[PDB]
Amino acid sequence: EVETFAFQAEIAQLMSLIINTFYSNKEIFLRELISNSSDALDKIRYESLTDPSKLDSGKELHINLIPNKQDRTLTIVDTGIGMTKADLINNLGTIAKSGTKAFMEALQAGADISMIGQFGVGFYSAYLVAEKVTVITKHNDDEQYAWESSAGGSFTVRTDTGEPMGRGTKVILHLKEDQTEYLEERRIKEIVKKHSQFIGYPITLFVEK
Ligand SMILES: Fc1ccc(-c2cn[nH]c2)cc1
Repeated sequence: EVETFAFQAEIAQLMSLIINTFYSNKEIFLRELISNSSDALDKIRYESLTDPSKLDSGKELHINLIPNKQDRTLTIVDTGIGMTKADLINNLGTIAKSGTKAFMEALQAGADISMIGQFGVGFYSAYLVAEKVTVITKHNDDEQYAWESSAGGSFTVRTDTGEPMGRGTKVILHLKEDQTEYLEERRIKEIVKKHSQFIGYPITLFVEK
């Protein structure tokens, strides 16, 4: 049972700016998604400081990068706090309407797309490299859901019947055909060392074959 939703106008315009602008420094998407994961991991560690049973759904706090060349996908898994259904619908837990207002003022006043993370909407930089993004998520207080969008002004949300997650968020990037470099081992390593050396959680890059 799939529900289809319209993006708010300001979000749809942010995603088409990201899809259509000529901007070569596309590798920042990964920095942005890892930093979102690290923020959700901070949130569940804070909650467990007073209630330890909030880690009954998994005590390990980590980030995994899983390239898959046959599927042409890059997946970013974290065991962070996760999103409820209401977070998913509400622009994936962000204040995206006002953050796009600020961001897209800054672009006309000096800034460039690489500062998108300073406005709370870094998730959407995923569309620099992906034609389609799927977010599987499980929050302790809700069921597991799948959010899905190929841009074009709409997204879908459904109950995910697949592999139980325990707790966390899985961002699946279905990459554009000319962005396959972000599936190679040495290119991902180079981006993680460049932009994410101080993330306070173990980032494991899986290998293939
Ligand atoms: F409210 C939220 C909770 C978790 C996340 C997230 C983003 N990447 N991984 C997890 C985003 C919003």
